Amino acid sequence: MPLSNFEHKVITECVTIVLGDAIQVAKCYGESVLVNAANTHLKHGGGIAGAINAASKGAVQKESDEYILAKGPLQVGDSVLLQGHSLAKNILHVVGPDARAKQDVSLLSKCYKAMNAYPLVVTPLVSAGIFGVKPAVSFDYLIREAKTRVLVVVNSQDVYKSLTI
Ligand SMILES: Nc1ncnc2c1ncn2[C@@H]1O[C@H](COP(=O)(O)OP(=O)(O)OC[C@H]2O[C@@H](O)[C@H](O)[C@@H]2O)[C@@H](O)[C@H]1O
Repeated sequence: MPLSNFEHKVITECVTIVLGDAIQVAKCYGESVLVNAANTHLKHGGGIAGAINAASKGAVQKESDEYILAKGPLQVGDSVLLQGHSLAKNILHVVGPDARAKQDVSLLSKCYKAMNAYPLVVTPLVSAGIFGVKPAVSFDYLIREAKTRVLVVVNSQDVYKSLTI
């Protein structure tokens, strides 16, 4: 019943697409890992990264800064599991390829594979906004790689229906 107050559709045995705010979906599941669509330096912009940071009152950005000081920047396709900040059990910061920077879009395979370590994942379509990848392409990589329970959350009905037609 958590998904009763969201428009949703089962796509595969692993993957369900959901209309809404990924942050609000993750909050319905205590055991969820929320995916952040990040960049290599975890400097969070106006996309879901900014929404996540704002919800955490800046704690996520500060935590990110400390991680990057200690370990250096992530490579495209990499991820790091950090604190949930009461948004989820944990937040998995994933670095999708940036198509505007002519990066290799197939690195989305590595992004989504990283999610399989967790029993329940709530994720946006990585790279499908500021990083300029078509939502259908990001979606196709997700369903190729998914081997755990994934709620893929899109905040646009246009996007939702384009992927459920
Ligand atoms: N709360 C949300 N819930 C669900 N989907 C969302 C949400 N917020 C944004 N989206 C949608 O998730 C998709 C991924 O959006 P982005 O946040 O723009 O992610 P990405 O394309 O990977 O760009 C990453 C870059 O944006 C910066 O915010 C981030 O710091 C990084 O530099 C897009 O379709 C976006 O519209």
